[PDB]
Amino acid sequence: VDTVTYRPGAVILYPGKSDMLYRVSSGLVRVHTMDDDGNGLTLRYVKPGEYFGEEALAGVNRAYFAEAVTDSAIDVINPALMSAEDNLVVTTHLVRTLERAYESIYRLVGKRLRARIAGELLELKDTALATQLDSGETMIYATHDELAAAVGSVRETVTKVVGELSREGVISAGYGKITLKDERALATIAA
Amino acid sequence: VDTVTYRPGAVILYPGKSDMLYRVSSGLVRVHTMDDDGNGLTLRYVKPGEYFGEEALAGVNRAYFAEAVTDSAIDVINPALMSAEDNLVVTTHLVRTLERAYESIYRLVGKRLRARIAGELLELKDTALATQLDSGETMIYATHDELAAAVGSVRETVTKVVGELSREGVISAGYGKITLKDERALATIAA
Ligand SMILES: [K+]
Ligand SMILES: [K+]
Ligand SMILES: [K+]
Ligand SMILES: [K+]
Ligand SMILES: [K+]
Ligand SMILES: [K+]
Repeated sequence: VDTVTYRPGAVILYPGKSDMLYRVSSGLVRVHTMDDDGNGLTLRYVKPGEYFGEEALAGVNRAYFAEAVTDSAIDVINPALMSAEDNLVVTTHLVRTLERAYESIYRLVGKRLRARIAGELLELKDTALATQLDSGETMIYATHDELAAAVGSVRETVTKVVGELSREGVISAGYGKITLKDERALATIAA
Repeated sequence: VDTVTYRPGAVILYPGKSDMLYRVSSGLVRVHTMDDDGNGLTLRYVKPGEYFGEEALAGVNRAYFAEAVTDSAIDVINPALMSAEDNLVVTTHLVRTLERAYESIYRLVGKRLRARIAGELLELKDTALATQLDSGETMIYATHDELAAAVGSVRETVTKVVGELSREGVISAGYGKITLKDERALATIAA
């Protein structure tokens, strides 16, 4: 139906009653909440082609926020107007999204923070937060606070681990930027 | 289509290629995996009326196990044979299941173990693991190892917390059984 643009950091959906279905056409969206200390917790990143606000399909309310991470173009969809073919597409996306939620759970319980940090950097490599340097390396735009929210940690501990991974030579750390110097080694650490 | 019965502890689905869609008609199923130490991790309990094995809809493989917790009757469904009306039902269930996955994440990151244990007992109150004593209290059949897998902890720490909640007078602990003596107080602890 209609496409709306949002600037970085703008809220798309607040917790409350459901309404329409949304799809990322371009950019990057973050579904998140707050913990009991006010610290953020990212539930998932939503890449182009992926849907959010699906609670509209079930009429259930939404308990999360959705915000634009980068400049983003979002398509707004009416669930009733959708055709059966489109419904199959959304269903396929939901299955994949639930599979990613279960992987997030497994990793929260079963992986050390360095493994979670390494996996998250590789995930962000295929998003709008990533750019290719002249060296050919991938650089990710993320602060240590944004990483902490994505892996369920706190800034201070993420900073320590970024320091360790820099000393191991697998990343080069910057100011709100992290260059992936050895993506094979990152995959090994992440597993 | 067809309905199959499984005894307690029997494996319904192994990790591998997807096939059919499954629904619990009676009983209780557990979707789970193993961590890096061999310890179990429950992803969710599946109650009567709820679906599992949805990866069949998307043709993706399954990375989890599904097992019968109690004596259970499971309906096997062919995704292609399904009608559009049935597809809407499964889609609604998926949305709710994803909402429960996100709540699981939030609680793993943001809640202390006593809060997670208390919330889980109240969740199991409406399952086949629950029975009503003559006193009117609800009793749950669960070992401390089964609780640890449901809240992402280890047995030894769950045992300590069960001891604390017993001394606070909110449960009465038994051998593979826990009686909910004060469900209001449990809800307060869980929040
Ligand atoms: K750790
Ligand atoms: K930073
Ligand atoms: K390592
Ligand atoms: K704790
Ligand atoms: K026990
Ligand atoms: K408390």
